[PDB]
Amino acid sequence: GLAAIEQKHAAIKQELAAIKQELAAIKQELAAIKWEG
Amino acid sequence: GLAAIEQKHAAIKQELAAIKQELAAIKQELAAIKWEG
Amino acid sequence: GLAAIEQKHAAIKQELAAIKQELAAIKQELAAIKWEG
Amino acid sequence: GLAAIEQKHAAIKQELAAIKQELAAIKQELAAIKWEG
Ligand SMILES: [Cu+2]
Repeated sequence: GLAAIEQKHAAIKQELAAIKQELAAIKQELAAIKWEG
Repeated sequence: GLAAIEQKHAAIKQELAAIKQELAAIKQELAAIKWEG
Repeated sequence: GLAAIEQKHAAIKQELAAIKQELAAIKQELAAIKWEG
Repeated sequence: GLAAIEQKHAAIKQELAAIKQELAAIKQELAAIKWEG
């Protein structure tokens, strides 16, 4: 019921936060590559 | 339940938007790398 | 309710599929940058 | 309940996993760029 839905929504949100963090890291790495190259 | 199916998905909506912004930022860096050849 | 849940889940899926597609485009652009250097 | 909600969020789980795979792929390209300087 609600509780199972709430768990899945929480798991989704966590995975999305992880994706955003990984993207922010990739962006910073590209800024580094831009300056060295 | 209605709250969760809209708000909670509310959290998911906001993380999706954050990811889309990061993707736009990454594309900006790639364009700048490609510009400098 | 049911079709409305299906609405938000379809909207999420579509945004996720768009994110995945832009990432696969980003991977290709990086692979080219790699093969240039 | 905790039966119908599964297939409900299955498409999203699969997209998340596909996104995570593309992130891994992007990081592979970034590591190879960094390797060659
Ligand atoms: Cu949901």
